[PDB]
Amino acid sequence: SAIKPDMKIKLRMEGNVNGHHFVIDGDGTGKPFEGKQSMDLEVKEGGPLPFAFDILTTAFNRVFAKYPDNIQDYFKQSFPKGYSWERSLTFEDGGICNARNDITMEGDTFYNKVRFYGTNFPANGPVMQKKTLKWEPSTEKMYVRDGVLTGDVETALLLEGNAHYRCDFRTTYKAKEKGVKLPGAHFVDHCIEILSHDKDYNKVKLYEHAVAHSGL
Repeated sequence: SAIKPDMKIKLRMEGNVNGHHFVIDGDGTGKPFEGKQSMDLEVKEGGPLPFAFDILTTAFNRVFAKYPDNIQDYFKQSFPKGYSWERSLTFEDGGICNARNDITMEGDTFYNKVRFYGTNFPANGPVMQKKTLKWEPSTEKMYVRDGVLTGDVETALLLEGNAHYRCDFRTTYKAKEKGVKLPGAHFVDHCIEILSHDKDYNKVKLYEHAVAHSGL
């Protein structure tokens, strides 16, 4: 295996939400074979972000997912050359985002070139008013669409006041190396959490646990 039990994570995200530009750095560690990662994120430009930090967090790597032997692990098989993903996030109030990550590996470190663009969030909505509390735990449905590994998530942000704000994800995943075999359909359970933050989320410690399974 190219991938060690303990790996480092380096990340830079650039993006723009509703016209607000930002650059955010990340440094972290994770356990690919346990499906666990954490990272410290720091907003470098555009802070204090005028929208809910939560919309960005799933853009901050399915190599950090515990795969059983009976499911093809496309992500671990993609290394050392790496892979890329592109994601559409569609929110119930018309907010729409497009995100990308190009993931490479240099030695013991995954590098992440992340881009995040959002638009059409209502000025009065929970994203632009910073009323989100967290993503709920989710299940991603992995399958092949038009010959491309695709993951769908139907999820929601919990808001203040016992309300949810629905979002549907579709992610396409592509290994750099020609010939990495597509997996059969399966599920990946996710739980992403902000473990700690400072006043305006200019510093955030983010955690994710993910486990692949067949629904049994």
